[PDB]
Amino acid sequence: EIPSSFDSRKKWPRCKSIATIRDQSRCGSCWAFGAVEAMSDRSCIQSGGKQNVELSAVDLLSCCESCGLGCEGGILGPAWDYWVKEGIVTGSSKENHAGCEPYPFPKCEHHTKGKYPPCGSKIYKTPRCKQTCQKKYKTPYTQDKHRGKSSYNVKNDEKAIQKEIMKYGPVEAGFTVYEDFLNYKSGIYKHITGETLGGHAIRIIGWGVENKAPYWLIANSWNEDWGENGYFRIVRGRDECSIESEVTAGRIN
Ligand SMILES: *[C@@H](C(=O)N[C@H](C(=O)N1CCC[C@H]1C(=O)O)[C@@H](C)CC)[C@H](O)C(=O)NCCC
Repeated sequence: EIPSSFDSRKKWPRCKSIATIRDQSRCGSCWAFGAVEAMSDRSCIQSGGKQNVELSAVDLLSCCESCGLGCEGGILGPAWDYWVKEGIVTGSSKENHAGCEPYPFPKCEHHTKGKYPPCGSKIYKTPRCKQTCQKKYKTPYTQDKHRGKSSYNVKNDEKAIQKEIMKYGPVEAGFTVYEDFLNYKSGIYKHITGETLGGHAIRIIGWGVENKAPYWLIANSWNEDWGENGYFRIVRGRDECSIESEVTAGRIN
């Protein structure tokens, strides 16, 4: 039976990644962020907390040849296939500089007010695939790789998505991003105004209902100043902006 609400941060609080919001910076790497966040969560959840890792967004973004155009956007299935086949090393944000390959780009404000420099309009070029851990990290790159066993698309059915998240952990999901999404501050989003800006990829961590209105609870990769402390909610059950139609995940065992 599916509960009225679910929050992965509450089910698996030993796994620090689940409540961590990241910042993709001035790069169209949402595809890689939703992937390594949900892979970090699932590596911990599915290993009973043995793997406590923050997986490197830059390793996936820079080294997966089949995942698309890097800082110009990517593709979800091949990202999870790369995790299964090649694996991904560890790496934190630029500012924290922990792990094998921390992210090279700084935090910035994405279409919203706050204390970080504005992201502005320029996009960085995709970083090179360097295959080298930072000097202080004393595991060689190939030996820091964490690999999945399987990956898959989740059925485009609300209950199937809920069951998947509650049993196996947060999922990555794509949706169509329209101009009014870049004005989101709080609440339950639905597309009302603006034209399409293409696809966006995020991490669904749970669901809930407020004033009879059902929603998905989602982490964006635009830092903690955007939205509801980095999260947003979106209508659930009506394939709003195709949110139930592009769900991808995988398992380590
Ligand atoms: C998703 C992605 O990264 N989208 C972009 C984005 O979020 N950016 C680009 C610059 C910084 C950040 C921003 O706008 O603040 C942008 C196109 C959203 C409007 C990426 O394009 C992707 O991989 N999409 C396909 C997912 C299946």
